[PDB]
Amino acid sequence: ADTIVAVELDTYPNTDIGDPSYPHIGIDIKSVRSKKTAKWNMQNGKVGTAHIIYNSVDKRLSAVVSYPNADSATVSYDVDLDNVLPEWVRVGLSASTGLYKETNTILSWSFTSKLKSNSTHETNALHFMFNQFSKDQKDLILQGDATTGTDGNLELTRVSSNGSPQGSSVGRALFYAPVHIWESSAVVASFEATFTFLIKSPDSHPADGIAFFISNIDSSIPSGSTGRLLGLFPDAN
Amino acid sequence: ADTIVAVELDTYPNTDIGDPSYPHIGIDIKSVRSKKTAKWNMQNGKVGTAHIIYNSVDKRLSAVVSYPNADSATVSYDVDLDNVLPEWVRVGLSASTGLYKETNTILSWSFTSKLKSNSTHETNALHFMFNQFSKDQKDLILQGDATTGTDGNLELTRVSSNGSPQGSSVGRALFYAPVHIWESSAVVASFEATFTFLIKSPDSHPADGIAFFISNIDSSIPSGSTGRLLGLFPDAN
Ligand SMILES: [Ca+2]
Ligand SMILES: [Ca+2]
Ligand SMILES: [Mn+2]
Ligand SMILES: [Mn+2]
Repeated sequence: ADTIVAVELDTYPNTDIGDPSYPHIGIDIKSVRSKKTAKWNMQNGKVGTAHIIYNSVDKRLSAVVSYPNADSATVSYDVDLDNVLPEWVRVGLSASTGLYKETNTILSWSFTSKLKSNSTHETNALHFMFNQFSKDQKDLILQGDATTGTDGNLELTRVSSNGSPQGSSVGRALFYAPVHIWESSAVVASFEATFTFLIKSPDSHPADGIAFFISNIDSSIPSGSTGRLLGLFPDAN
Repeated sequence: ADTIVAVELDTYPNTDIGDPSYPHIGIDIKSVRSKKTAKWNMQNGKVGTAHIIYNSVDKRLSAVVSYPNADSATVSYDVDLDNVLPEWVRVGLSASTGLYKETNTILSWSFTSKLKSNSTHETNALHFMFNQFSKDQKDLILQGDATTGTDGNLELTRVSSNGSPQGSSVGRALFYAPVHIWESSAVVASFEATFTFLIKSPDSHPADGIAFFISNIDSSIPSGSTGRLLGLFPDAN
C-alpha cells in the first residue's frame, strides 16, 4: 500500500469507522481513523482557508481551518515523520463524494519545505504558489476526476456543466517535484501549506471531504477509495 | 529540435564560430552564437557566483558573474520571451569539455519564477534552493556525465578520484518540475537564478564552459554537443 500522512477536512460523519458525530478536521497517520480530531463548523457555499505546519523542532503537525468573521477549528499531533514516511515524498490535495456529494473546489494552494543539515547549517528549500489554475497545468499530476481551468480553479471531484457536484467521485492533484522530507532522525524538514476551498452542496448532508496529504512519490488513488476513504486509503482500518 | 535560451560562462574562445578571442559571458537565443557578450576574467580554482535576472516589464535578460575581491562581468539583452520559448519549460545547468578540460563543479543553485495573471491579477510562483546536492537527488534530472553528492556538490562534467577533469565530457541537471514562463498575451513570468561554481584546470587553456539554460520540457543533450556546443546545441548555426 501507500504510506499516507494527511490533514482531512471531513464533511460527513462516518460514526461506524470512528469519526465523531459532526463535521471535523483530523490528522491521519497511515489510517483514515484520525489520530486527533476537532469539531469543524463547515459553512456550505463559503470560501474557507486551511493552514498546515510541520515544525521539525517539536516534530508537531498542526492545522487551522477558518472562514472570514468566524472562529477557527484546530488540531495538532506529535509525529516523527522520519519514522513514518519515506525520505522522498509527493504532496497533494485529495477529495471524494459517495452517496452524498459536494463541490471540492480549490481556489489557491501554496507549499514551502525547508531541510537544514546540522553539519552545514545551510538549507535546501522548495516553494510553489497557485493563485490560479490553468487548463493544461503541467506542474500538477491530476488523478481520477480532478480537472483544472474552470474559472481558474482546481475541481478535485466531478461537477456537471450546470454546477452540480456528482456522487461516487474521487480526484487528487500532486505537485510534480518530489520533496525531501528527512535525511536522518536528527535532520527533518519543516513545511507549511495553505489552500483556499469552496465546499457547496445542494444536499442537507454534504460529503465526503478534502485532504492535504504527503505520500510515497508513486502514490495512486487506491481501488474503492471513494466516499469516506477520501481517495487516500484502501480500507477503513 | 529543442528551443534553448541560455546564459553562458564560456571559458574557451571558439573564434571560427562567433566567440570573442577571450573568455566571455553571453546571452544565447536559440544559437551558440551569442546575441550579446562581455569579457570575463575567469579565475582558475576559485569559487564564483552567477546571478541571472529576467524582468517581464523591461523585457530584459541580465547576468552578473563575479569573484571575491575582483570585478563583475555583466551582460544584457532586451528579448520578448513569449516570442521564443514554449508556454512551459524546464530550467537547468549544462557544461562540456572537449580537447581541453576543466572541473564544472556547482556548489549551490537557486531559482525563482513569478507570473502575474491579467483577468484576476494574482501571481503563481516556483522557487527552489540547493545549498548541497545528495547522491540520489529526486528533484533533479541528471543527463550525460552529470553526478551529485561528491563533496555535497553537482559535478556537471566527468572528474577522476584525484580531482582531474576529463575531456570529451558533457552533462546537465534540470529541475524536475516544469515552469510556466508566459500566458497568451504579454503576460510573461519574471525569473531569477543564482549558482556558485568552481571551474579548475591543470592547463592554462581551460574548456569549455557552464551555462544556465531554459528548454522545452522534453529537452535532452543534442548528439555531438561536447566541447564548444556546451551540451545545449546540435550545430553551430
Ligand atoms: Ca467521514
Ligand atoms: Ca567557446
Ligand atoms: Mn474523519
Ligand atoms: Mn561563446
